[PDB]
Amino acid sequence: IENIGDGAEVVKRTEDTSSDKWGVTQNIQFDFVKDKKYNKDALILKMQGFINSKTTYYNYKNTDHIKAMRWPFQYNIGLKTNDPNVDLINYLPKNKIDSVNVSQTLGYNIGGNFNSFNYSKTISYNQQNYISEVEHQNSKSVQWGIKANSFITGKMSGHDPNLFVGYKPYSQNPRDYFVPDNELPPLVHSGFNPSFIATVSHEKGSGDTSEFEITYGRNMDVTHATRRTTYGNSYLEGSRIHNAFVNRNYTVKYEVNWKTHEIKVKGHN
Amino acid sequence: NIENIGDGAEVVKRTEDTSSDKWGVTQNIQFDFVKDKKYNKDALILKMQGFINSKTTYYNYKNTDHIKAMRWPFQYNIGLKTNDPNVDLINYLPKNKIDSVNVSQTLGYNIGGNFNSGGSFNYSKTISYNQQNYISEVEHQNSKSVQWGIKANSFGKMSGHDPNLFVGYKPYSQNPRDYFVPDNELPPLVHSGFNPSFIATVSHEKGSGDTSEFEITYGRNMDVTHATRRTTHGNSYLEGSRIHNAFVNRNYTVKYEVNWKTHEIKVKGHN
Amino acid sequence: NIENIGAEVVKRTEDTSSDKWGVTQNIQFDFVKDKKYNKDALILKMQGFINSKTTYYNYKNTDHIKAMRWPFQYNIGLKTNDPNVDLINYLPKNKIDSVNVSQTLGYNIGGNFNSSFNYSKTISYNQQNYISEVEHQNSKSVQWGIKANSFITGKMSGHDPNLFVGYKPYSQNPRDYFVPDNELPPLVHSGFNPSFIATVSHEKGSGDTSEFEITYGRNMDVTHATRRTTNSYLEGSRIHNAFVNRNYTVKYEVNWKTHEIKVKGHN
Amino acid sequence: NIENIGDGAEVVKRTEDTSSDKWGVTQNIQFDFVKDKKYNKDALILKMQGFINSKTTYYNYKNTDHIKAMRWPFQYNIGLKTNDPNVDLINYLPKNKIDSVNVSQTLGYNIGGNFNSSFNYSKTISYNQQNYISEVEHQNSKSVQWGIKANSFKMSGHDPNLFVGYKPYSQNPRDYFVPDNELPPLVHSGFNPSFIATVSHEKGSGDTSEFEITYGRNMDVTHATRRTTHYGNSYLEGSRIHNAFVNRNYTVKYEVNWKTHEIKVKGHN
Repeated sequence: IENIGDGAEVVKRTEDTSSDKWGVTQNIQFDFVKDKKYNKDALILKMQGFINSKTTYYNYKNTDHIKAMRWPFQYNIGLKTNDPNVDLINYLPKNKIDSVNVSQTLGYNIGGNFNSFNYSKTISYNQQNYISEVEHQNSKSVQWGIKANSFITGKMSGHDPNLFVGYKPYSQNPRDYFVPDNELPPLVHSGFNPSFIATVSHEKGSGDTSEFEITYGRNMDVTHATRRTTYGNSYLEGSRIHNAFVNRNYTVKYEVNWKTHEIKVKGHN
Repeated sequence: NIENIGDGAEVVKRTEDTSSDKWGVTQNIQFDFVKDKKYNKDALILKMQGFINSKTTYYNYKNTDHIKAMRWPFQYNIGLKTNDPNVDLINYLPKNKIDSVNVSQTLGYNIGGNFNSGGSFNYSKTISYNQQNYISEVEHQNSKSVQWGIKANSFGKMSGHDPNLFVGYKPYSQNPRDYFVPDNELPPLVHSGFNPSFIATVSHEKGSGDTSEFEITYGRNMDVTHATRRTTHGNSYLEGSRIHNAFVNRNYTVKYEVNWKTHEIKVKGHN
Repeated sequence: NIENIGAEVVKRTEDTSSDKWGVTQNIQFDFVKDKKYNKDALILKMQGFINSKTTYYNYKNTDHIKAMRWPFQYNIGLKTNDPNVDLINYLPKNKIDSVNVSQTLGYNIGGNFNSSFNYSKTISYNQQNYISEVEHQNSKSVQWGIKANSFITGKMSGHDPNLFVGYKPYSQNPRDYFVPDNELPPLVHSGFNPSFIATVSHEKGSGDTSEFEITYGRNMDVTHATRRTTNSYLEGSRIHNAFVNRNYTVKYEVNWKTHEIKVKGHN
Repeated sequence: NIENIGDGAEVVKRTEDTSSDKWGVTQNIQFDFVKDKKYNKDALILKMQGFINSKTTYYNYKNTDHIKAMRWPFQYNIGLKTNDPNVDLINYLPKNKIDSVNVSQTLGYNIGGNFNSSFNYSKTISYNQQNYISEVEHQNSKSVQWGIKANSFKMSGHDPNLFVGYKPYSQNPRDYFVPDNELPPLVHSGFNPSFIATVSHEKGSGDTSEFEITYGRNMDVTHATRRTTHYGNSYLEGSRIHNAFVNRNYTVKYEVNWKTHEIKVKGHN
């Protein structure tokens, strides 16, 4: 509990949920804004945690010269509620952004005014080579996509068939058919450390509970590197299956109590 | 009537005019549906006009001849609401607190579901109303509604809360009207009524249902000013006292059902 | 002209035009008077009009090459030299290509600007086919560029050599060598009606006066349409940035004490 | 020393340590120049550390034996400013009102002139302020001044009886006030500042800028007066002289060279 002014106060709550099935950890912060001078209950949701890239390398069937790399072309971050009295009033990042680092602040001033300060929260996350953009949003939900944008190798786009293709056509090790980790962005060799914010208002006295579903996941692409022999000189050529495995998402359902400020994990997949 | 607004987009127009003697309110509503093959949702621009009688009255206080009353509209209410979860409020005018004698704004629409307020627009809609001595501001709003309040603001200078506001000059008259200032000294919103001109724009997710109910409310909050005769140690004068928010939400509410496919408008009911 | 918002906003205004540059600067100076704010605040709403000055003419003494000089970009800038003044906000802040640009600046007692308020100021302008973006800004200035962006003819960028090229290769009228007005966006056939905001703070008591220079202008491109005989037709070439910074600058002096505005000069 | 933080970006480090026996304060400043071709401005991150003695003293009131005094630091002052018009203050930490016992935050930098409050370069602050509260008292494009004042001890830092002792007949003024073991470090010892401010400078506009850094205190005086309900039964009552000694500060002027990176101490008071 933090006093941020006369009559104003922020009740803070948190929840940590992880899944070995999806390779994801959801660290959610629930900051309730109790302000006598605000005609609505307000909750600031800061969504952090980790989404494993689950990048995998493997031989293609029983061949010797075709090997594969399954990697995250896009990371999914989503928040929604079905509570009729709940409205999504702001979210960060709001616009398309490609900065290696995404740092933004949300400010709050007594009287019920947010500025996307008596209280303030911030988000900070890296997306090297990737780009963030809200794919969908309305009064009940917001969905972000953080996808493969541009790579420096010349320069390559996230759709280039030869993206990530390696330099050892004769190696029998699948990992060698693709570029080494030191040449890959963190979102590919390790994963994504999301930092997002969503503020929702709730009509005072319309009901003590609201359920929010927060989804973290990824869409995987498959890059096949095939050995081509010239002069005898050999090299690897890439081909791709785009959106090979989409929406591999971890979803958690949280029920918040506006009166008591209790947080309850209703379920997850 | 249907209007071509360019680029395979059009606007279907509908209007409903409902009046209530009980409330002394006339709701003249315009329904403009925006059909844009380039906008992934249905859209409707609602323009709310009509009239709300001030219903200002004067009367004597019980069993006395030196205390008289003026019951008048301290605030006019204009509200729009819907319970359709498939509908989201896009915009509304006026959006911010505004005290100018005349409120004139424009709603513009550009292909692609682009609405803006404050020949470049594919379609436009305007609002215009007077509120001399009053001030407009949104009382409450969310994804499903918007409520405006047009209240007594400033009238030497006097605020809408000054207890001596409107106190007259005839302390010996038996006519309650003589205890308050003459009509020529009252702004139109007090001696006659209010001529609202508001707009709200909403979107509707397609294929989610062909119907939505919208509840539009027009009304007033009345204050009572009591003028009491006072006499010095021989001349007499009147002194005011107030019962603020004496009669709140004296409103006329009409429930309109809209059909997003046929663009039919039906009055489901009213109070 | 004073609005009560224990705080108030003192409103002032100036209108200055130039037949030399074909510009009218309509500036609103809203002084924020709030005891709970440790600084003087001035909200500048910059409106007016910048004539497009689009012109059509023959190229030298030929009869088959005609030209169109038009505004590739409109310039809007604000700057102050007063070291006690800081530009604290401005709208629009980010790059935007919306046909219409409308935003609001909210103010709440205590020196809280949201780029429900005690006072608000809004901006609204149309820029069909053009795009707005801040080219430079610091604590003392801010400069906007509203340039030719994308056009639906197919589609052409603001840099396409054939943009605006007409349909009448044999007409002797230079206007006919280019598309008619109905096919032209307002920023080309008429001009620009700016609506920009900038809020500046001034250190209390450090000096009763501050000078602000506001610049409205345009950068002009020239498109030459040359008749080519195949049925004949017109082909376009371009001199980009043919006439840059044709700007009208007006210097305004403000008095934080009396709220008196003075036009100290202009070009 | 010099450090590489990325392609075409490095950080030049310089330090200065100046003390004043008179003011009882030491300024340990860190000057990190950020050189990045991907950034069109000269940047400097200043980390201000050192020590400010509380200079807490105890004494008797003139010609009396029942009124004694405690002169202590109600607030510590930390400030930085410059007169160079080519310099703009871009960030400072801590930025918002904060009362946590410890204050730890980080300033992250990313190539291209990107500051965050994961990074090509990083700088952090950490200081304790038990019983006190930090807040920026004034700031603009040329300066920032922090105030670290007495907040809560249960009574406020404005309570006239704050620190009043228990020995109403002792002849030692120290005995008229609570013992050190009952006082927070910022009162009986001093303050260990840890603040950061980042400024920019338009390249080629000048090679030098003068920066004045200020460390000091605002002292309050608490007078404890013996009160006697009846012969032999007494206690001490406090009264305050708030803002008794304001701006008891040690100000040093540092001239930095944006090209050569040399730091010069032009002077101090």
